[PDB]
Amino acid sequence: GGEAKARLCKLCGQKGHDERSCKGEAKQKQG
Ligand SMILES: [Zn+2]
Repeated sequence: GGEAKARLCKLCGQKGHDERSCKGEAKQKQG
């Protein structure tokens, strides 16, 4: 069941949530 317009997570690749809501804030630093 599901009456909502939303595609699978682009970072998790699962059904239920999305990348926009997924925590996509990683530390991008050289070291
Ligand atoms: Zn995700």
